[PDB]
Amino acid sequence: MNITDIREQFPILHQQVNGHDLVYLDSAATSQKPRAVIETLDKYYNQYNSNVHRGVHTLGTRATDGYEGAREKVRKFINAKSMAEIIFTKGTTTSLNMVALSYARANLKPGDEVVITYMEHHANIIPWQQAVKATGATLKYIPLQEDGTISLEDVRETVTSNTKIVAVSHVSNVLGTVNPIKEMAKIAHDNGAVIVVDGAQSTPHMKIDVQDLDCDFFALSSHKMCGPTGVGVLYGKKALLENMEPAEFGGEMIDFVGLYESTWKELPWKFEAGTPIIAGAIGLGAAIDFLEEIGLDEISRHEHKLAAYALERFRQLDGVTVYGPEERAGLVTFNLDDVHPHDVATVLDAEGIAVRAGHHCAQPLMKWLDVTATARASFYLYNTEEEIDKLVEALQKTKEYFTNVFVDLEHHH
Amino acid sequence: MNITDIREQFPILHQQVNGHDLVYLDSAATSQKPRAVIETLDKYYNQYNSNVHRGVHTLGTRATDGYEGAREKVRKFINAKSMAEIIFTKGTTTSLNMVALSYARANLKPGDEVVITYMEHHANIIPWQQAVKATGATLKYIPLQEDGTISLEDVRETVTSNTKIVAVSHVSNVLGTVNPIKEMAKIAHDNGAVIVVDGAQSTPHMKIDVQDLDCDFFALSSHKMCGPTGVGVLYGKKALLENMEPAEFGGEMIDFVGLYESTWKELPWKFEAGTPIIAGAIGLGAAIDFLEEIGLDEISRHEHKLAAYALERFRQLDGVTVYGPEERAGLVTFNLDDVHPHDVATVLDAEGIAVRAGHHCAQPLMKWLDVTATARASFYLYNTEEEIDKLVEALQKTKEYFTNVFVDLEHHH
Ligand SMILES: Cc1ncc(COP(=O)(O)O)c([C@H]2N[C@@H](C(=O)O)CS2)c1O
Ligand SMILES: Cc1ncc(COP(=O)(O)O)c([C@H]2N[C@@H](C(=O)O)CS2)c1O
Repeated sequence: MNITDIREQFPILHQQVNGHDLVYLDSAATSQKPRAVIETLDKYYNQYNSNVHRGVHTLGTRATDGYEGAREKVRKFINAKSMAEIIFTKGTTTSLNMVALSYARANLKPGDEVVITYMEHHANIIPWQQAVKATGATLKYIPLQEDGTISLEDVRETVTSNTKIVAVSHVSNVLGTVNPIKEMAKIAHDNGAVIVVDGAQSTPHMKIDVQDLDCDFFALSSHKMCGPTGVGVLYGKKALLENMEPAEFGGEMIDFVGLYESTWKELPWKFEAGTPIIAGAIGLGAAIDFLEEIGLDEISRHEHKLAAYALERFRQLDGVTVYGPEERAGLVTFNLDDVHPHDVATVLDAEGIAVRAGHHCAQPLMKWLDVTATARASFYLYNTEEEIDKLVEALQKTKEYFTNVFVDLEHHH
Repeated sequence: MNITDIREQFPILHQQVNGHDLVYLDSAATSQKPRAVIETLDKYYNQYNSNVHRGVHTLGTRATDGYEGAREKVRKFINAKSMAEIIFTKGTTTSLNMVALSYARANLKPGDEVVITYMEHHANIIPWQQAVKATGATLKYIPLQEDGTISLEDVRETVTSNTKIVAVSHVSNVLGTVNPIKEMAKIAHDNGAVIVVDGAQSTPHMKIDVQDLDCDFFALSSHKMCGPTGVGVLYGKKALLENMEPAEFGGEMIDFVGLYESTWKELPWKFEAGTPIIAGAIGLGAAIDFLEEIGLDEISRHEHKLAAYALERFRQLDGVTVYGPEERAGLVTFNLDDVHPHDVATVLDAEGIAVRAGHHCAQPLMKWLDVTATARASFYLYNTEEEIDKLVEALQKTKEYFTNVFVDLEHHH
């Protein structure tokens, strides 16, 4: 895996911000795209765009083969058994809402539980809050250990035979924790529950095998894995999708439409109402071809290296706290002792460095961490150790800068 | 309006299919894109892609300004009063389902009516079928006159003081009828109802002014108006959106998230859950800039010319029936007397000509027309009279070809 050659493929990395080379360390907010993906969208709109399915003309057939071809690339990429289990959506958030609408609201009754965890992103909290309110069921939280991991004993304790759904992040977008999904799916199933896995932050960065995980549903976003924005996937075991009703209705997802009643198409098209995200899904297929050619295991190994290097270099800084476990995905969320993380992010952008500040859509987690906000540097296959040196040098300079503003503000007062 | 110069801007038009120049006459299934739109997506992914809102770094701010800037272009384009009334969705079909979920299901009770029409597309039928079934309300249909238009007396008759929602197409994707939306909105409102307008086929082709129409909601698709796929808009009057709950839940559309309860952001972001369709919405803004520079009124006048020319030349063909009224948008749906429309479409694609065959997602309408399927040629700003001559010449050749296959099949038997 050669990082110079990989970087050459991402035009956006080769520019300056505020007079400094860009150092983009915000791929957990979104990833950048290689020329293979952007040129795939260009070739689609330059050469073969047309609406898909019922192909009667040559560009229609080409577009259709492109769109359904990308469906097959996705199925192979996550090791699903069938294309019928691969639904294109506009993103992880929509995929999780479809499960909460079409599965949870159809299957929960008073006394049923949905169990989630304190580290979940909002997209894997609010749909359940709403679905339990709608059905009179109960929402429960699995507690965290003090390093921000989950113990399977806590899982066993929290999940009961009234639990119908466990929903849990594969990888935390804040802590970098990789959760024990395969063993949690066993506990869910032993209790008569399904497990819903939020794979938004795992799928770009590590190999996903839904047969090995034995997850009932798995949601992911293209924009985080070198693909176009506005596109996602919901995977669900075929036997569960077959018994779920559509979450929206329209053209393309019907078989017969009468004045008052309609019947639906087979899977996966039952869940794809209206003209689909044709260019975006084909560009997500090109992203997958791109990542597979590099190797997901090579990408994970590179990120392990960057994360171990980052945590070590963060520990060399005084006055900095890093949240979450030592063993982790390719991101670091942190605070400088005396500086608001928004000011940290603002100053780092003056040195060309892009990180994020805020709650990262995990308010209950920030509460658990006893903070109101954090800063986050997150990595991907185009980032390097030198970029991490630049970050840790700028955090040092940031600390000195703010301690000097303060020291000299109180020689004023 | 110079059609040579406009055609020069659409790379996809300049190729051959089956050894003939392409003649694309299927823009009602989807439109082709000018270089200004494709190069807008390229510049986004080559230069300033980043996740949007809470901008702390320079590419983030640029992406955010791009995305919210396109929101303002849309508001101005349909003459909405406020950006709070412009919601980005993945397409017309999703926009209409959001109204059926968040407005209709919250506001219908037994004895309430939703009134639609026999010419509606499935996307403006099935969400209502489902919403009335969910609430025990009643669905009614406004009848059509024999030329496929709607009479306002029929509207007055069908809409009553129990009607809460009238939902109706601005322009029919099959008949080419332009419905009297402004006068229908008066009748809805006089009866205490809201009107939901499906503008998928009007917005690309004619000026839309939501203040003049006084529609309560209006839905449209980018892919039909020179923009990227996977993107749409729901407009709704601000006072109605303010009282509607979100149709999906997650990050970005909240203000506070506790363990069990959450509060939502203000409009429009209350309705935009998760990372939005950032590239697609910015490319929809570039499509709008493109169409506005040509002039929507100039585009409508060009299509009036093409439609009047087409209907006249179709009447010169023997054995061909055209459905719908003389005064119409830029499309013609038709059947050849003795040939299935799928075979018509297949043969026309052998001569480079792209049209569609099927029910066009309007099964109740095909039933009303007493046919099982139709063929459809549909026009846009890059099509010419010469392309219409090619179509009518190929339909003539198609008729002779099939009458000769038949004549000589029965000199065999
Ligand atoms: C673990 C996890 N789950 C779900 C989501 C929502 O994904 P989206 O619907 O693509 O915005 C995310 C998103 N979080 C945002 C972030 O971490 O900055 C951008 S992707 C995520 O990280
Ligand atoms: C009048 C009318 N209303 C709603 C839709 C659905 O729009 P989409 O959600 O972009 O597929 C359509 C779609 N009909 C398809 C067609 O006519 O071929 C492609 S756009 C439409 O024409």
